[PDB]
Amino acid sequence: SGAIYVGNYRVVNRHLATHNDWANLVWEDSSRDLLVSSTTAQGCDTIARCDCQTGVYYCSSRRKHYPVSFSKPSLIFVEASEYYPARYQSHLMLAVGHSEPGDCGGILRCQHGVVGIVSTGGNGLVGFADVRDLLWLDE
Ligand SMILES: COc1cccc(Cl)c1CC(=O)N1C[C@H](C(N)=O)C[C@H](C(=O)NC2CC2)C1
Ligand SMILES: [Zn+2]
Repeated sequence: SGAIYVGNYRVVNRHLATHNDWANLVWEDSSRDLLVSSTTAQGCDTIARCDCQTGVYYCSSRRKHYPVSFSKPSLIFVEASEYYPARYQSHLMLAVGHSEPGDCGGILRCQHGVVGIVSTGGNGLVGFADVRDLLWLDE
């Protein structure tokens, strides 16, 4: 679990969105595993606007942050799950690192701010849903 709080927006994994997130829906994209809902309180985070390929992510299954090298946002085949059929997930960045299903929502950050959130993983891999292209989050 985990979310990004920027301005009056809350960004979460679409598969983990609550009834309240859907009741206050701003935007969602099943192909990216992202959902954005509106909030009444001002958010704590800054979004990176960069092309960094190194950063640090929080891994809740180890209670630790790990430094990673990650690929550029791209279309990656993701296996079938309880929430989605076998499909290509877009704007996904892969890295070598530990992750478990419950790590989804852990934030990936670089020196410029929030890059994305954990969305996929397996066998010593971790995938992050990019948010740097969502310029409207800053206004
Ligand atoms: C960090 O995730 C993992 C890490 C290690 C191994 C594995 Cl199988 C995962 C899990 C993974 O890849 N998905 C990705 C998927 C998607 N974004 O399309 C959403 C999936 C889902 O339905 N989760 C709910 C709790 C059961 C979980
Ligand atoms: Zn950066």
